[PDB]
Amino acid sequence: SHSIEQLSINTIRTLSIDAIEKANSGHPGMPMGAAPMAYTLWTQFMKHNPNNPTWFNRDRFVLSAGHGSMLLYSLLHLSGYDVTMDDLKNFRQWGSKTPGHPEYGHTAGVDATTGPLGQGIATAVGMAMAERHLAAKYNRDAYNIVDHYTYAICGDGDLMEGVSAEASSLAAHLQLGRLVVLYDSNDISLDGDLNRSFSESVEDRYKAYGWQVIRVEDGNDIEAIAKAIEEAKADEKRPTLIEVRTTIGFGSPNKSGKSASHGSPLGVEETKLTKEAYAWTAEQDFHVAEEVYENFRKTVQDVGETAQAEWNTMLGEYAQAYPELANELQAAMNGLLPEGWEQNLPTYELGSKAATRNSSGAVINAIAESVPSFFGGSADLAGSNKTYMNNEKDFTRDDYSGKNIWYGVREFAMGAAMNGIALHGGLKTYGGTFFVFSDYLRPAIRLAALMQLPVTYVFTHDSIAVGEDGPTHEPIEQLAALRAMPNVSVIRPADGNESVAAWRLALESTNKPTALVLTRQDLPTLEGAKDDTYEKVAKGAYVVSASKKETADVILLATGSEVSLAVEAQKALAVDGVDASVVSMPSMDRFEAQTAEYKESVLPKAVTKRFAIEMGATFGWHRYVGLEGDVLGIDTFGASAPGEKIMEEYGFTVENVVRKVKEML
Amino acid sequence: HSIEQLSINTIRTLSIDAIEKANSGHPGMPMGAAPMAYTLWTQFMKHNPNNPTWFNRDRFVLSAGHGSMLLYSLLHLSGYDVTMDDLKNFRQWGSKTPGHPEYGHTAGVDATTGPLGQGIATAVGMAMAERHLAAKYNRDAYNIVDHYTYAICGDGDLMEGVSAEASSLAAHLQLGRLVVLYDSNDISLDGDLNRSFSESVEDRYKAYGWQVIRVEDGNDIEAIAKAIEEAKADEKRPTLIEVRTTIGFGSPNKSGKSASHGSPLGVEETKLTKEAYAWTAEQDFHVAEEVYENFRKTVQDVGETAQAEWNTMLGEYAQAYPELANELQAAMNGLLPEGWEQNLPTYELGSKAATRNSSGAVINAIAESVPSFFGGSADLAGSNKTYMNNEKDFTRDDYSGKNIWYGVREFAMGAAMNGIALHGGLKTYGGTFFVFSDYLRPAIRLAALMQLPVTYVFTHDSIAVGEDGPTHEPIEQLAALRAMPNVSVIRPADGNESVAAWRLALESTNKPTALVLTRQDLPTLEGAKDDTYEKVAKGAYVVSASKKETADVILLATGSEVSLAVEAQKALAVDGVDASVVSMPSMDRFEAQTAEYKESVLPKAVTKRFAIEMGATFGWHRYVGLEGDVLGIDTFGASAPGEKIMEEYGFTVENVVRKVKEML
Ligand SMILES: Cc1ncc(C[n+]2csc(CCOP(=O)(O)OP(=O)(O)O)c2C)c(N)n1
Ligand SMILES: Cc1ncc(C[n+]2csc(CCOP(=O)(O)OP(=O)(O)O)c2C)c(N)n1
Ligand SMILES: [Mg+2]
Repeated sequence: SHSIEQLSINTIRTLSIDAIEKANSGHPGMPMGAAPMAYTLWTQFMKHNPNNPTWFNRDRFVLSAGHGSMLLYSLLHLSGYDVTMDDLKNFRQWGSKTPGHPEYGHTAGVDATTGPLGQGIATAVGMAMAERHLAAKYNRDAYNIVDHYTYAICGDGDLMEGVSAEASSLAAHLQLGRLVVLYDSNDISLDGDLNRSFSESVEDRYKAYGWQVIRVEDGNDIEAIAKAIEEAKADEKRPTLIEVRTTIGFGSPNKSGKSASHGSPLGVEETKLTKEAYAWTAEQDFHVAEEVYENFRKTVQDVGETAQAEWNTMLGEYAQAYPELANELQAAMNGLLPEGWEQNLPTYELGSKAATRNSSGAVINAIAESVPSFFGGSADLAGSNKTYMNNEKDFTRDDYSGKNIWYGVREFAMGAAMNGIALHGGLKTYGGTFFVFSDYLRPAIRLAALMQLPVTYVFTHDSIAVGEDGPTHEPIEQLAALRAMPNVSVIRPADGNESVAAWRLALESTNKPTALVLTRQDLPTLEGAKDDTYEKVAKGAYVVSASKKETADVILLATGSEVSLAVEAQKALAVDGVDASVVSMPSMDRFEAQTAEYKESVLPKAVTKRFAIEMGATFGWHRYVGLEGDVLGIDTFGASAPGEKIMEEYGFTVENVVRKVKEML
Repeated sequence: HSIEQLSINTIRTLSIDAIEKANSGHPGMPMGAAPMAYTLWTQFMKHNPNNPTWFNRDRFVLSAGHGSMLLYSLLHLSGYDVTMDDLKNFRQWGSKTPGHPEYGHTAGVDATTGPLGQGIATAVGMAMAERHLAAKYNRDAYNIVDHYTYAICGDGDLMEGVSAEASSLAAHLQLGRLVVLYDSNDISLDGDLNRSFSESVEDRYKAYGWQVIRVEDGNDIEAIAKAIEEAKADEKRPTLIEVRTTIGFGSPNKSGKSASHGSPLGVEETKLTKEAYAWTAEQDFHVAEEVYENFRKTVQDVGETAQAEWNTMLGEYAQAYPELANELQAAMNGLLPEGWEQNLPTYELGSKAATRNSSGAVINAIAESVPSFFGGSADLAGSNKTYMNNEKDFTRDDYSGKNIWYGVREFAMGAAMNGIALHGGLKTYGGTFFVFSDYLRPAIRLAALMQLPVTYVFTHDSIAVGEDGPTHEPIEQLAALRAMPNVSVIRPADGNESVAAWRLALESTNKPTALVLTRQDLPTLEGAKDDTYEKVAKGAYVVSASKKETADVILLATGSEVSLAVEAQKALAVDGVDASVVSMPSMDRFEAQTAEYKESVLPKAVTKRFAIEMGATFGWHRYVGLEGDVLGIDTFGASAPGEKIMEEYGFTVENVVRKVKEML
């Protein structure tokens, strides 16, 4: 065809190919197969403004098949987003705006970081949830202030991953009809023909969840794809999967339809044969005709600027009609917590006892009253995790204004949805499960950390104290596994007051996820934690119980439920003439950020007798106790028995702490 | 009423009484599932309570692990080594009846469960092993390996992504000997299933390619028996039998409510329930002799007979195929063939190899010399170098193939590997990029807990991966596994270390081994060349000695950073600093050595210690102490040629030297 549409589509293909050739690295097959569908979505259906890529009401887009990144970068560049030709010529290079997989925060117009398969779809589900929640909270009368779609492109690999199955079940249950996923269905995986590992009916599975499924038989037919997208948008009650049958590496005589086109450059000669197949006559690489830029200018820039202008005008009128509502929305879009929200938070008195899951619950209910942007839930453990907002309604297909989310037994989808909710903007979000099952959502926590998303995890039942449910349900290594990960704050509060401070720090976060590690069992309120708690916990470690002498005989370090044990041990040590300091370390990461002077004041370099106590793996503790110190931890799995019995047998008693401290002196 | 109904109500009352006594546990599912489970156990399953490890028994996985009293009741009543006193010690310290089923702890328990989703996926792995072994060993009418794999699961299992992955895989492989009974009761832990779950499970399973059979009344054992018969008759598709039950059936006030899921019924409710069953036994934990006799006839005698017939056939088979039979006997016992290691490669000085490639060379050497080897990759065979080039693919058309194509299903691969190892007869491995070890982490955890000697081939271990960028570059993955109890983590420094590491992985009997391997070529190290197996077996060793008996500094490194450390040693010597270099391929193996050995490697008198590893610094202070330092990476990576990232992140001789001098 000689149409401008076909030329634009082939420009996307050749730009992707040429950038991959020049990098000598990347994935050309999918941009070649998927260019027509993506072009159709991008220029004929999506509402977006290249000049304002963070427009709050733009249609969102997730490239779940992140390896196809050049498809996205081509579209951004061609459309007038701030991705330049020189940027494309630096694909996969040090410090470029065009990294091998899409990275939120590094490239204008990229809505989510993808690459790990499956998560893109689950993240988009979260964005769609956020859109409906915000629309229900803020829209009034004729002011459809929040009103947009959520689009994704995925491939076969995405649909094999369990996290996409979870997310797709959840999305159908919530009737998220503004979620539309285009599935690049090309019968090919990295290792070879898809039929060597996969033969299910994706269409029937999705209908079984409750999705609308539309098939496009010829992926090069943009009229068919446009009809499908129009059909998807007219269905209001079901999320839609459009299965678009394409040829991977379309155009390549020798690589099309083969896994060879998936994951490395076509090569010099194959590239020429491919351009020949496209009737692409340009002799120079990275060629774009001005009329292609003009095509995108009319269909994307002009349309998106008009849409944004009309939205801005409406927002002005909305703000006149509903000043307080509009003001709350502006604050939420900007991630601002209401002045004084924290004055609402609880305080635990001396001589009181409370599990930190319960103080966490009390805090969640205090936040729900004072922070209108709060939105979250649990993976089918609301009662156990204590995450429920008792004065709020449930988020359901029938009431999107409800704040309580029922994720079901879907930890990984929850973790990814939370990222989508945070990416959308407007909401402060959290999700709960047992700490032991944090492992189920680990890859999504890793994406939150990389994307710098201030989500909050409520991880309860943090130790062998869990008791009867046994070793499959008792965390051991989970703390270390999170503490080692870049850009994740891990806070394990020692009592009710430390937990209030920990939640405060989680809610105030702007650039990193925060994992709150909480007990099933009641903890006593600590005298040393009671005053100035927020400032103490903010330091990460502090002296919870001072020694009598300026220079201690020994320093006891402990976290969470072990701080009370360490304090009891300090008392018993003092009877025997050993003068111990006790340090509560609710957060190693926050402590490490403190000044050398502060750290020296808590852990003086002159005191080398140091004993750490924590019901979790010993891994990582020698950073603080050193070669001459010691650690009472747990480096085996747990047991099935009443929790107090296990704790006793595993050595978490005053008598045992005292003995081990003396052996070390 | 019938002896069947009596036996069933006995299962129900024993479960309730044991949970009452423990004041802990989940009674609802035992109550609802007792009839279906009784039917399976006594009418279809072939098993010998007297010999619970019989190699050709039908395997059983209670995927809904919280219903554990259901299993303990059946085991006890059937004559397995689970006593009445054991039942009376449900959930107590040291008992044989822990809150969730624990393989290796309790006679007759085939798999540890509790983490939802994984039971089903583990069962898929057991089914794969059964067909692979059948294809390899059966000849003519000697069906030596010929049994079923059954599981019971609930709604929670079927919401988890891992069960979805595993079911897609099981249908693709046409595992018709896998039969899953789905206790479908409309309730999850937090209340009505319809608060979070409304999909058609039956239609989803049909879409995968499973046979699906509905039983409308979970109390109708004749209908349940018909469904299982129909399941067994269908040889090409795995079967899901959706059994519609009432959770906590029999309880006037808790039946059909989440209230019966996870707490004891309570004293008063237990009476009302027992009244509902027309159960008139005045004493707790009561079993009529006629119930024991029912199980003796339908389970013990049947299973004894089946095992004896199997023994007879095995003997006859061995006369016709002595080599095969000897091989099977050794494999069932986890024995590796005498001299199998003579076959392994050796890397000469002056040669270069990526450790993924040396791993692939070893994989192909093992395939030749160890007949029990069986494994694959999660759609990364080409990149992980896991493929056995002289072997066929494991498919629906040829179960004898050794190369498994797991597809993009890391978690199900991990759980399937556990099932393969549980079955017995096979040494198994699975590969993916190390960065995606995170996707199968909960299955690694169950391998460690169950003590299964599976092997993970984790390639592309660091920022050296390069252009694919930070989502594909491991940072914290080493620490995250090193911290886990009972997991061996080995990061070989060159081709020879990798050969030794594979040998240690294959020889394992009681813990999983993670092999951490490079995309990029590494040089062969002089100090690793001789006695490599014994050196790597120690976990850490001096790869390049200092000149003096007491070094000025110790450089510690692992994997790809050992060559850098040796280079740095050379540079330091020129400036009058005498360094010792220690290669630490495995922290866990070093930790297991004597204090005497450790002192020989990291003498306490040398406190100037500097560790180098392209990963998180977390954990290194165990070795470098408060006075030492570490050059690691505590941020995410970047998209660029791998050598550029390595330079920018400070992994150069010049920077190592600079920093070492700084702490002197
Ligand atoms: C969780 C995860 N596992 C494995 C991979 C490696 N990987 C990237 S693409 C792919 C298979 C190709 O998927 P598909 O989208 O079907 O390929 P296409 O036809 O789109 O090129 C694999 C195994 C990954 N990126 N993420
Ligand atoms: C991975 C994981 N997440 C969460 C849990 C906690 N949990 C156990 S059962 C359950 C609800 C599942 O209900 P189902 O298995 O259908 O119970 P039934 O009605 O069969 O008793 C939850 C959230 C778990 N065991 N594993
Ligand atoms: Mg594909």
